Amino acid sequence: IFEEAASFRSYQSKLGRDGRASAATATLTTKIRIFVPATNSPELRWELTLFALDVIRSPSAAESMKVGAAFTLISMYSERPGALIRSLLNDPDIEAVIIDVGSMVNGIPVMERRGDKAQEEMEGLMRILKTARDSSKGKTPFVDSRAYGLRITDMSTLVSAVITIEAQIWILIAKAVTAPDTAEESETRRWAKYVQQKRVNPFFALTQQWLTEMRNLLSQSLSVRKFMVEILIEVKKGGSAKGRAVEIISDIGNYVEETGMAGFFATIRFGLETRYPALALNEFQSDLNTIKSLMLLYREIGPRAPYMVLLEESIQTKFAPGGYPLLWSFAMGVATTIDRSMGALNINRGYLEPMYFRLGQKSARHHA
Amino acid sequence: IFEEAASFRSYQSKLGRDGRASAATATLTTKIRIFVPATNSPELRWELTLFALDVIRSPSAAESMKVGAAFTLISMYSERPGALIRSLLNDPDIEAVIIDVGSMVNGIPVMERRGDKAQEEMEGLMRILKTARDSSKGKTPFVDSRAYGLRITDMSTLVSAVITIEAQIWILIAKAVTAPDTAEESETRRWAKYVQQKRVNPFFALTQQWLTEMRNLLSQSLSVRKFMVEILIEVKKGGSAKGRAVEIISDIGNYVEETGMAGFFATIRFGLETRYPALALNEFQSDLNTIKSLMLLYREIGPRAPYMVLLEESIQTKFAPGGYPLLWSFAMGVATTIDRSMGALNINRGYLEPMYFRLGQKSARHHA
Amino acid sequence: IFEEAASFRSYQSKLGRDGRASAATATLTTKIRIFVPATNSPELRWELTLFALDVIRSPSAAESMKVGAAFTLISMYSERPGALIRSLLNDPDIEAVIIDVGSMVNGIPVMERRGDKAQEEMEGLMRILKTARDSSKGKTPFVDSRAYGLRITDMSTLVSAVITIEAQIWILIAKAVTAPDTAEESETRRWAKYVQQKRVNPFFALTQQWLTEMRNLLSQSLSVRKFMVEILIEVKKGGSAKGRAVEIISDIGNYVEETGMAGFFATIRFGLETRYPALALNEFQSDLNTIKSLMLLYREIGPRAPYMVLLEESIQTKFAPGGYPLLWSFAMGVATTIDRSMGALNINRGYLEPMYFRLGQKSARHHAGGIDQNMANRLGLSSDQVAELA
Amino acid sequence: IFEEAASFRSYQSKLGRDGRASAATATLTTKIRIFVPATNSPELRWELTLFALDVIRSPSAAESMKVGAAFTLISMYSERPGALIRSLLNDPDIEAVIIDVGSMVNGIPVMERRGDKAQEEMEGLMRILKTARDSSKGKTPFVDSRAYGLRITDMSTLVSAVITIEAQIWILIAKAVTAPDTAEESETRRWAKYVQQKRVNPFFALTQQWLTEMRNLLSQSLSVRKFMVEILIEVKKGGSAKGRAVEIISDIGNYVEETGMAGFFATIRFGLETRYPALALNEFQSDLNTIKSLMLLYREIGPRAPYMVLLEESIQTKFAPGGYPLLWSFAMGVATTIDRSMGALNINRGYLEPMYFRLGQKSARHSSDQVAELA
Amino acid sequence: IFEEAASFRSYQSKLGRDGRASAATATLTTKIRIFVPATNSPELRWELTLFALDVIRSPSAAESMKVGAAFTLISMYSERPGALIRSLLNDPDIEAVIIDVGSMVNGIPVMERRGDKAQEEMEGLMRILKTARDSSKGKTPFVDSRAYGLRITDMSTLVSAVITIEAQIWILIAKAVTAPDTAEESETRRWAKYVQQKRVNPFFALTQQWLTEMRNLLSQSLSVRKFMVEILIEVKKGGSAKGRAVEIISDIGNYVEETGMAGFFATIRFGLETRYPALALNEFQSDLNTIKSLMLLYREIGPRAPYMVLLEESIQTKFAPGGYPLLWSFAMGVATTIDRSMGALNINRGYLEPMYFRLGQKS
Repeated sequence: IFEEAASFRSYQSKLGRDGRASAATATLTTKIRIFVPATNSPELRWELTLFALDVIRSPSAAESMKVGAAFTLISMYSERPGALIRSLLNDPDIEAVIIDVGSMVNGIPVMERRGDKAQEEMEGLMRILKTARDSSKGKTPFVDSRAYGLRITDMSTLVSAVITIEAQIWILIAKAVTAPDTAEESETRRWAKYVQQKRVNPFFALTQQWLTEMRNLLSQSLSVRKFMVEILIEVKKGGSAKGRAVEIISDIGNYVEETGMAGFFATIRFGLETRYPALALNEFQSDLNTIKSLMLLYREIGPRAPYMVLLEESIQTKFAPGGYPLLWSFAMGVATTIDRSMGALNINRGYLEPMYFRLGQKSARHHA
Repeated sequence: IFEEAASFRSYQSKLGRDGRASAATATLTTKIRIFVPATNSPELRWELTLFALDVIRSPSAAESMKVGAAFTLISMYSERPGALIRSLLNDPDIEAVIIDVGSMVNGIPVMERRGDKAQEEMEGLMRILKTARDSSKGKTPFVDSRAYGLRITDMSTLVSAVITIEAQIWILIAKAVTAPDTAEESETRRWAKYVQQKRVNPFFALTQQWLTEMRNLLSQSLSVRKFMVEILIEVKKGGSAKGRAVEIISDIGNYVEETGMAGFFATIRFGLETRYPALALNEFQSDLNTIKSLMLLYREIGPRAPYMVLLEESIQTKFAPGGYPLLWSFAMGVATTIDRSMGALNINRGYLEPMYFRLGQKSARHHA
Repeated sequence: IFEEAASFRSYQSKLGRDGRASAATATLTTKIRIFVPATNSPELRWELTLFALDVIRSPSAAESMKVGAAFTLISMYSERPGALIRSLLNDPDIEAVIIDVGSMVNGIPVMERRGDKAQEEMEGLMRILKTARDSSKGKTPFVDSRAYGLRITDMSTLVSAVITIEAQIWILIAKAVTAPDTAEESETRRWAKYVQQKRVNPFFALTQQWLTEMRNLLSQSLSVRKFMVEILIEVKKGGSAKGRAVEIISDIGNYVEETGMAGFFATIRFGLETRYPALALNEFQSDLNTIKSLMLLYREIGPRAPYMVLLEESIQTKFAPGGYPLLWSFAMGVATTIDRSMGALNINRGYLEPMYFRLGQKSARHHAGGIDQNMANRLGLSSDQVAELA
Repeated sequence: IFEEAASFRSYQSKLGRDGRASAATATLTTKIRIFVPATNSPELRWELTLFALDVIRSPSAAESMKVGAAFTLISMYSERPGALIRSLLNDPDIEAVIIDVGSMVNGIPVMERRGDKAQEEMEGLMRILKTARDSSKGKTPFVDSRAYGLRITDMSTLVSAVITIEAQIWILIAKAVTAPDTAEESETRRWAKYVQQKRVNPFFALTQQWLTEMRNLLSQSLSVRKFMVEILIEVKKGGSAKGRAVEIISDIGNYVEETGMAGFFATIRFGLETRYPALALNEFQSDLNTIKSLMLLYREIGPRAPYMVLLEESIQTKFAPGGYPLLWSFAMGVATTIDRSMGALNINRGYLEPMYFRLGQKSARHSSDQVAELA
Repeated sequence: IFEEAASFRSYQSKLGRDGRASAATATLTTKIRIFVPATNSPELRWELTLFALDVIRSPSAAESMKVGAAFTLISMYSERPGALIRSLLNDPDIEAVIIDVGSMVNGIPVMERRGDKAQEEMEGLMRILKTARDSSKGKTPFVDSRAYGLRITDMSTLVSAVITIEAQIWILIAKAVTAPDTAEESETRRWAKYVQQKRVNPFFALTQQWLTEMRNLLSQSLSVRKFMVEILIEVKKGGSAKGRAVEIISDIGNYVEETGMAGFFATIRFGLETRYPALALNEFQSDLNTIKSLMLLYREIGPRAPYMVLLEESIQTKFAPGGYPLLWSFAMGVATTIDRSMGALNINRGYLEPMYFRLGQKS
């Protein structure tokens, strides 16, 4: 009877989710160049890292170069850096050329191992590097200047440094694509942890200027975030040994998961699991039926679920906490009253339901 | 119905944890040199012991040499020291070249295996040994100097000394990666125990200066901690008799287990097991459901669990006690009020809610 | 009754084949240096091939270097040469250290990976290259000298050339480890084919002097042959498309399979499959029981089978033709008589018994070429006329 | 007993056929540029065909360009030339870049894709075209010169011409990789058929000089032959009507089947199927067991079978006659004696056994039975 | 044992016949204009036939227009012109645009209401019609001039005339694709039949010049032959009686079936069905195995079988006569010797074996 209606709401939520899209939907593929560390020699690897840091730091380089730079920077983990990128990178909008560097013996820029079709390739690179230095007023990637000059020759120092730079990229991801302003407090708090706990070597610390340039790159590029979230999912899975490298990633992961699914979690944690007497009220029924459909839906979205927000994924709109307003308004009213740490999240949405906001507060705070 | 929500919280906690990580994530391996005991002959063991103590004492050796030295020092246990290292040492970031030199013909340093080309190596070793002596202001490994002086000739003296030094490394592990300052109280208390119980031979006693230098090496290197935790898991298993050597390890184990998963056990021991009537109060429900999910999760993570923190194991971040704030602030409020021994641990963290902590105090102290 | 005996012979043959071998049997490993292609751009690839050709040509290079060179030479195929070696190479006597050399701007040798602890590495290379030139009296790898000089700049030229050199390695394998003298006739016969069919690019032809030096390297090094046979097995597996590279390997394979198991195959082809009226002859019955045990054994050995001899695989010894003497002496006697191309094989071996061989000859020849017993019926009524013609 | 041996021969033949080959065996992929028809306009299509004929005629152009040109030439069939290449092309040695022709009304070569980084490419093309004209002493692709000049304005003329050029590609495949000299006799014999049948429009006849230059391109490039054989298999499959274009391909196919497996089929047709009483002779038993193993093997090789030799397919070696000498020599001795058309096959091979072949001959030329005596 | 070989030959012959070809192989589609009778009056139908005869007679029209003209001319059969073309037309190389004329008073070609640029088109048509008349030295569609002027008004006369012209198209198909010259003897022989049987109305007899121009159009166009054979198959099928129009087609069909498969039928009829002592010969045994494989193959090709030649169907090549030469040479030797009508068929192929052919005669 009434059961038909509830089942129908569920039917609508699942309807047409299935099937396989026609290939005509394929968006025009962008050719992106990834310069990638050729061998396990520390001389090449340090210099290539410096090159890549500077590509990203350059004010005059185009977006196409900058994304490729960012891909070099966050592939430095790998024993076979080119293979790591090519094999995990799985996003249709971008078609990769991976270029394995010739020991970077050319000079400031990466040096074409087999020789350029155009000899200016080397110079466009030179202009890019010069403009990078000049526009940044001489500021090298590191905060403390000896590090900018380092020119490393040994594996131990290399890994100390690489782990350190990588960790400083991955600190950013957590906020770069949810609120890239307000970001600094959180990302410094996470940095302090990794350094204090001796996971990464602070002698190699990367400058606010480099970090802001990378944070902005993350905010403004989907294609970068696609590769990042691919890796973030891959290393979240168990069934493998990890070195210091994968360990830092996994550590960052514990901040990164669930991020930008705030509302879905907040109604589950506060209000639903809170089970305040007010949950029995007739008005809530529609909201409860909503959440049920949401939980089953969340299951169906599957492996990408811990990173929906970062992926910009379509499904996430349905999850948007704005979807279940009565329950949500009450869920904030409880949450903000009961947890002193909560409520520092800005919840000024027009979707707040006054009755539930006053009633959630009145349940949690002045009802025992 | 409401059961779905609780099951969903559990689902989130386990979601995508499963499966086996793609091989592209395999990190660039660092090559590390380990000198090994070529023989069961006392001359070599005492000379290799002195060599190894000095490698670790050296200002002149690089970190890559120092880790390998630490591995020599804490593999002295084995009947076949090279087999012990090769068979237990099993983390991908650091790849061992273990060369057992048997002659020890050359002097203070190990003998160059091939000849002419080894000449640079032997003088590198000489520099390392000189710098060790000089930088330590003449203080040898042992606290009372005749011991550094004694060239051991008897199995009995050897084992007395080796067991003594090994115990002094294992006393460090317990705090090196949980609180590397503040350590002294605990590490002295454990020293007193082994000596008073007549397990370790005080003629061999190792100097605070050398122990601090090695404790810091352990704190700052993952590769050493990986070998230590390999041994710590292996000797935690039953199904074997242990001789003096394995027995000292196992004894240390009883301090080392659970260490730096402090928060997790504290909610279980205090607050949860204590079952104050106050546990029935509305607000807590969600937190209790949380802890349940955590406990079952902890179980599922399995063999590594007694040393997760020391292993930097990522899974552990999720488990971290800051995760369940209401229940935790109340598990402490109780703990600090009811147990005179508790509260000596510094618990000044940002997730504390004073109201909930006081409710904990008010439950445990002024309600019975 | 008698069945017990036959089953017992089979039991002896399979006894102790089973189990997994105790670790103490693991042989003392040789460390070898393998330079591999760090990149996909010809400039490097042509120069590295010249380096490697010269490593193998050198009078002054150590065997340890030469093995490693041969591995470089026969890995030029790969999209990722280092991965091809590391992933297929699975033999316990030899442990490879592989550094993919990029620059190779040193000259004749590679460029030292991390920089050399001694610059003498580069001078060792220089000595190797000088000694190569000098000892060869200036005769270069290729038969027409222009080729030896020619700096290669494009993928197309590179693949044309690499295919050419690789094929010249794989032409050797077929005889290097069965009969490394007498070799020239066969290896030229196979070369003629590939060139006439336009599969392999004659501009890159390699000199008799170079080919003999490489043939000898193959004969005298086991570790090389192990890698070759490993690749030869691996790419022989079906369920894949093949490009020019894999195709030349597979083509060589048709000469390489069964090779140096001559005796086993010859008894099968000649005598046995021929089903001459003499099979029932009591003298051979145990011989036949022997061969049956052999055939079932061969099946059981499995994966290595078409190349047992080249692999030096022990079980091969049992299969060796001396083992079934009566049947073999008769399988030859028939074979020599009946098949015009055969018999050019030297079979002056201790297992051949004149009386039984003469029986093979006469029984086949006087039989009018296996007319002693024909198995074919139901084709129709027997032609007496046809029998007389035979 | 004896049965074990026969089963064992079969086991050896199929041993190691199984499994999936390790990826390390992948050979270094060559980047090849294919200019392909951009739009459905006969103006562009005629001109681009002339360009492509000339790319293949050019003396100074690299093999990499020439293969890509040949792929343009034999993708003229398709409504969408780029899609035809991408969808049929499945051969690992070559990685294609499809430069979709941008109208290319710019002259002899392609138009520069987005404005060239180096316009030397259009000038490289100009050099290629000049050298082509000059080296060929002014002979244009078509044999009667008006055709070489003629700009094409309607689809009708376009299809007439394209069918004509394509047929000239497909007449080559029959001998390109099986007898790359001496080809003329056969290729002319097949030309006569298509013209006499009025299937392809002789106004667009292509010059012997252009046809020999394309025949040689086929002989010397594997990558080309791979694509040809891929298309030849794909269009052979049924479940569709074919009109004139695909029908010319398919028609050529019926000559092209089994090609360069001559000896294998010949033992089946002549000797074996012929079942002369002499087939019962005892010596042959091992040969018969051989043929049986071959036939079952052939079955196992499956879809590529009609073109094994042309595809350079490895298995082909095993299939080669010479693998069954006695049966083969007997098969020939009969064949040459009984069939007037045979014997034009070149039988100078070592695997031939004179004595046994003289037996094949002697067998072949030797309830009334009166009729047989009379004839 | 030997049976495996025979089975294997059959396997080879059928191997890879299966499956459905990837769509990208679809050949570049040609747009063809068919002007078609708009409404059901004999007035329009007569005039439009005159128009169409002249379109095909014109020296000035392009081949693409000429094919489309021929399609107009041989779609006159249908009760509903547009529907007849759209529903039978099933050949992928050609994409038809149908134009239904509004009682075209324009002249030889259609009237055009598309606009100002189409005024040139109508003058192109005028030039085409003029050049047709002029180049043919005044010879109109019919042999006897009154027919060229006729302008019939009523259904009975219309169908009499249309069936007459259409029968003159259908007499051609019999030799168009199998001997396009030397055609006259056969096409006249079929003409004699239809006139003597009173099926076709001789006042409307069509001129040798027009018939040769249509014969040539059939020979030189695949696209046209595809439509012809589509209609020829469709009207051959049952589930309905056929009156005069379809009946004439079907009558012609009895000459048209098996055409250009001469060799195949001849081996079956002569030699095989005849069970000569020659069946005994061992040497010709394989040939037998060949024919068996062929017959089973023929079955598998299915619905198009009686018209493979006309359709240019590739699988047809396999079916070819000299594919099974020994048996064919003997089948010819028997056929030419025993049947007075045979032997007038040209059998001068390189496939013929004189010894075996003589054995066939000697038999």
